Amino acid sequence: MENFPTEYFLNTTVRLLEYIRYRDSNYTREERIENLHYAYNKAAHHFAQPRQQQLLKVDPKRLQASLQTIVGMVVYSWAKVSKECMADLSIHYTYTLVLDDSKDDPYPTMVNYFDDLQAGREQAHPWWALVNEHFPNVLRHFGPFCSLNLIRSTLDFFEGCWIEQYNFGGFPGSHDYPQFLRRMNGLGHCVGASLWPKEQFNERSLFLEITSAIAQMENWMVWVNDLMSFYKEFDDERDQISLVKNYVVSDEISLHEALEKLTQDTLHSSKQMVAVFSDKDPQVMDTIECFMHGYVTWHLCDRKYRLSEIYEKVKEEKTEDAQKFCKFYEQAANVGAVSPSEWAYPPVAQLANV
Ligand SMILES: [Mg+2]
Repeated sequence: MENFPTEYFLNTTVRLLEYIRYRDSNYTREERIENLHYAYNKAAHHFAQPRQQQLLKVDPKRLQASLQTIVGMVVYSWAKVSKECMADLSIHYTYTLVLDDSKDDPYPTMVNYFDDLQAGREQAHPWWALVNEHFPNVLRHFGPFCSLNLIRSTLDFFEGCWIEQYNFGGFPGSHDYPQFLRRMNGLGHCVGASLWPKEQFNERSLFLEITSAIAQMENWMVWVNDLMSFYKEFDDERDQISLVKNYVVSDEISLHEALEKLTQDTLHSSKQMVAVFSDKDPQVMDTIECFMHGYVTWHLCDRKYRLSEIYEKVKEEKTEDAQKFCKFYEQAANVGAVSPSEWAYPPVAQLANV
């Protein structure tokens, strides 16, 4: 397919939004902006500190771009958590996003990882040094079980990045590779457990639902992301590996077949998500429904995924899908589309220079 599956894409997206029950929220734009700025402001000051500035080797521009995409992701999806929680999660997920930027071999700095860890010595790898120092600010919002999940997933993520450094799409015939890697760097368990602050949820009382939420949320979150990202990544000769591209290489199937597989998982995942949590604790179903919706809004509104382009193409096309799509889009935009100038300021560099 030298061309983007525009039709096919539009279809599944609508089906997906329908399945999850994509609709309006009592989360106003004035509320969204309130939070966006709160989160961004705390994070910005954090990354602007000299220590963070030294140890984190990231280009100023990308750091700004990353922080902004992450604050957005967090505020729009963790709708029911506190302002401080959105902020702290924003800092954590910004660190993770930034690590996918390093080309640097982890190996030499990981040689004494466990011995330093057990001894309480600052880690050799600067990233760990920063993240582990910051971690308590995130972990304070959760109980021990949810905390353990955040810790593991982040550790899993670190290995994932390491593996990704080899741009390996898996050996042909290695069917278990693709999902193995995707889970490794999807932060699924991190996301899943960070949805339940101990301030508004009892980890022990809701242990079974939380666990189930983590288990199911992990795959939904990553597959929805892989799907929504399929468009930007299509003509990106720079991005060589991805769940879909890897299915292709490892499963030895066509890109169509691979994209096919993703869609079946995504939709089935959606259907089962609702099936399971509808009749459960209302507060749980609420956090979950909001995350799914917010997560979708975010993808549709953040420039990174460039979905606006797909809009301004089928904008006046008159097929069923086409319209149901554009309708959903505009819905998002209403509370989603927000000029950065309304919340993301001043730039991190400016704060860093002061
Ligand atoms: Mg990729």
